[PDB]
Formats: sequence, structure tokens, C-alpha cells
Amino acid sequence: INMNYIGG
Repeated sequence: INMNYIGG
């Protein structure tokens, strides 16, 4: 995952 969406 890009790991930018938010990181929950």
C-alpha cells in the first residue's frame, strides 16, 4: 500500500 491514505 502507498501508505499515504492515512495509516490506521
